[PDB]
Amino acid sequence: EKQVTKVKDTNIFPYTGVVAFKSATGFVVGKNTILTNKHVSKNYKVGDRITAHPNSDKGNGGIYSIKKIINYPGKEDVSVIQVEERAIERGPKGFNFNDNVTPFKYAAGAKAGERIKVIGYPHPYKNKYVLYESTGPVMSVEGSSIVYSAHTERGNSGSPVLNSNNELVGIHFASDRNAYGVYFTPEIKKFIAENIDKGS
Repeated sequence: EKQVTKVKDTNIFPYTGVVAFKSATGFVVGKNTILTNKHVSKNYKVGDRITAHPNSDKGNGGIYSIKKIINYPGKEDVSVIQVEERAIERGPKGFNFNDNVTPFKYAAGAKAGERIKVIGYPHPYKNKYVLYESTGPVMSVEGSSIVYSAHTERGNSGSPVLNSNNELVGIHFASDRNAYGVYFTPEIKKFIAENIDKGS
């Protein structure tokens, strides 16, 4: 069964793991490091900004500059984004990005029939950067592909796909018939871990 709900407060976990681009979503995976789709990252450049868990104009975890973009070498629609650690506009917990957000942890796996949740910014221009959460069942898990029946829209590109314990099963990339995400295989997890910013 499927449920879609506007999120009231984004400054609580798991919403504190999600970020907004102007046009799409991303989420935090490590030190100064976010994940989005390659079709999102190609529209941005070093110097462009992301906002940590905005709730329209009611408050957020800060504004951060993109300092590096690393596209997954395989065909999977995944991109790693590193941000400058010191915010352009401070969040409530100081200038440090890592003090204002919460990275997501990975689920051990996923299976057909399990309930997942997609959290992101659907039609962010129209909705004014309001977070929505959308739940539904996993239809199949095959290699780097996870298919689920949950409502998604434009703007949801780059949203985390979470299990019931707020752990990552994938990253959303395509709507509609079912929704498609990239399942975190060892090769993709290896790519992400290798490109998490070490810092200075």
